Amino acid sequence: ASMQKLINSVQNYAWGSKTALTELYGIANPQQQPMAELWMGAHPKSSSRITTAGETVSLRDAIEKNKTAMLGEAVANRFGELPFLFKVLCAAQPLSIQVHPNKRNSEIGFAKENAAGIPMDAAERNYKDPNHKPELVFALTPFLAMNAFREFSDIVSLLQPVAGAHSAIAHFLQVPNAERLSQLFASLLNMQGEEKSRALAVLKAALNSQQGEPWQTIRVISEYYPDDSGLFSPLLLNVVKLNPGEAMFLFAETPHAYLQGVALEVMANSDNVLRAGLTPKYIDIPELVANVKFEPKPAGELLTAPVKSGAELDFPIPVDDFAFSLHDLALQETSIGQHSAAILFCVEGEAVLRKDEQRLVLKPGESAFIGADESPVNASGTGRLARVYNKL
Ligand SMILES: [Zn+2]
Repeated sequence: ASMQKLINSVQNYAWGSKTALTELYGIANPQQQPMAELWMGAHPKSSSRITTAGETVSLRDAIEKNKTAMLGEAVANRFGELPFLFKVLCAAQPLSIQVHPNKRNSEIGFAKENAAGIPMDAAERNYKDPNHKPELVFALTPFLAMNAFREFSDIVSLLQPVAGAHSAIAHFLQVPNAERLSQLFASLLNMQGEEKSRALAVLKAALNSQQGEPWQTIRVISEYYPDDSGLFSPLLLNVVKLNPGEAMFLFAETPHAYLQGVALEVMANSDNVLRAGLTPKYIDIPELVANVKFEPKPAGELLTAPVKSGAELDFPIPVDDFAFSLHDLALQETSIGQHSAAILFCVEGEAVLRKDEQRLVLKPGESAFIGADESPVNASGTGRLARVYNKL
């Protein structure tokens, strides 16, 4: 069929919302499982599925038999597969701080782990691609997060109340530069026993005499990671609240975290992750440090600025891998065309999609796959349609 309603995986990771997807989209959850992620794509560990005409088949399997017709010649020749995973994330808990290594260091890490024969899907495994994979997050409900290091004077101002927590903090305050920020970071991560509890106790005292942000975020996080050096991170990293509709592109070598809410996320199937706190897992600190750019990002540069053309709101991404756009539906049809495969996801309202004689309804939280050889489709309705595709 021209258009293909997707049967999508729900990953029930422990940190998921028992309710969000049900509330938002009317997805059934009788057993009240935590629903962390809704997957839309062709990931080899849990592909989306389509219905033959009336049996269900893997979308990954269907692409593989029909690569050029389904992906477009461009995508088939650049990547050889669907180059994106599209997700709905429901953080009912705050998640680990993460860094994605750059291209050079990803190749090395990918090769190091492969030389040691670590299976691609082991917990030990941190590098699943030789490349640096980009990542876009797009807020569906108010979405709390950290992203990148704050401006140095901003960090100074935030550390003053906790100056006595660790000498590495005092060191930074004296000369607040990139180098000492690096030593401060590593030092917090490596605190042990009574050194760590000493620093935690200073921070806790502070929480009792400081108001608003990012103190309030630390208070929230501490309910889940009360014994984590990561509690110091909102003093170092930018605490952002995305409103519905806003987006952030996550650069390499830049610590970030998802703390609360529901969001769309676009990524590769395979990425590389170094953990930088808010985790019980062991961290290789020198490696982490070697993969971090200790460079402030001013607040005004956090959100990717969309570009509106007609009914199309594009979110420009400095990568060839995937593109992201939001389409305002109206009752009069507009044309949604691309040179590649595309996944269409109704954000809100309701979409009618038309292809010649075929028509297909998406209520909020539902998605269809459009093979390259089937563009364009006509869309009408109310609310908003989200599209992941490829511009090449
Ligand atoms: Zn990430």
